[PDB]
Amino acid sequence: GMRRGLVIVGHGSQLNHYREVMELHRKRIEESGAFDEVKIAFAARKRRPMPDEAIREMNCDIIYVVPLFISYGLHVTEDLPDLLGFPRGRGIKEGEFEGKKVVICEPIGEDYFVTYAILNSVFRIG
Amino acid sequence: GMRRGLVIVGHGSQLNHYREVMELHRKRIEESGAFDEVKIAFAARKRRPMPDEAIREMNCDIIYVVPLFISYGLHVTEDLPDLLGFPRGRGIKEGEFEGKKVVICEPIGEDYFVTYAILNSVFRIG
Repeated sequence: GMRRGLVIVGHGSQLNHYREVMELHRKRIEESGAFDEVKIAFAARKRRPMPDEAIREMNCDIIYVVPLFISYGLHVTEDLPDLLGFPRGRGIKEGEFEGKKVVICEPIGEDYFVTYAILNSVFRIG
Repeated sequence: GMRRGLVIVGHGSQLNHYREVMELHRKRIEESGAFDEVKIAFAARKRRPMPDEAIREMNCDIIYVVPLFISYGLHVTEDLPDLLGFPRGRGIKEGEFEGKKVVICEPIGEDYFVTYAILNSVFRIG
């Protein structure tokens, strides 16, 4: 019967446009219907919600956690897994949090879609 | 007769995987043939090359400068234009540097391709 959620995870920036860009993706994805619930969270102290707080609040059966990061920085290999009780390091990680299935995905930076975002900053199609 | 170049501009991170991701995009784009010359540069003191140094070295007639940034941080609205002698703030900027036509493009963060990079971290197509 699986309800599927997505948590998009950023860093500690409190620049207003950073928050607005995270929300822009979250809203676009929510509207798409690709998932049952889409939330943003931050892998940083004194920011809210943190990824553990966001997953606790979500009633989905399986939750994918995507690091909105260009590179494998310490937020991705250490902080985000520590906060969720998951193994440190790189790669996809499957596990549980409070009975919920959770899959921590890879950061987005090496995707061909980031290569194409770079080209589209020039081409401006769409 | 225009030779066209691309400079992909990052921040001051010296994490090795950050450098490797910038090179990954640079190489993919070079191989594509989309431009005559593709270089990386960094909008940060004590990093090399800076965007002014990279544009001086390039013999292209027109050079597009793409900020590999999620948001309009100070690197994008202040540092990168200061280094090139261009107006501060947001948006596309057309101008010259040492006789070369230079267009500073918008950061990549709001592109639909970043939305799709986020989905593809889940879907892993390709």
